[PDB]
Amino acid sequence: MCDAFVGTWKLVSSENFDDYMKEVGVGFATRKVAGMAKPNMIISVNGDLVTIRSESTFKNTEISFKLGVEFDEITADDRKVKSIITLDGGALVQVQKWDGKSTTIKRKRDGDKLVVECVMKGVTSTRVYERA
Repeated sequence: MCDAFVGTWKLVSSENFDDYMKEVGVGFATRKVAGMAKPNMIISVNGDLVTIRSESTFKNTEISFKLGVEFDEITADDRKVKSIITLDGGALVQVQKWDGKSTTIKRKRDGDKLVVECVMKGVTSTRVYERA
């Protein structure tokens, strides 16, 4: 399950992430620190349970979830959201909802890369990772 995604992934490019975080409502100071962080993303699977960690000097976070089962999450920027993650077309698609708002984070394998596209109200950021 989700075999392709398993690994340790290091950030290699980031496009439009500051504007994405502005749209989400992340504060100035936090955007500054989060933008200069170069997180590793560590994805593992155990039976039907998927775990994603994001590790950086900014913060360490971890979510554990089942596909297609809504779960509560505190994000790196301290939002309390309801999240649902699904496998569609080989991409892992995460929707976060809070306070009448919504954002989508898509993680797709493209060659030897993991491409992460984050969208909120038509503002899109793209972050590309490769295996560490």
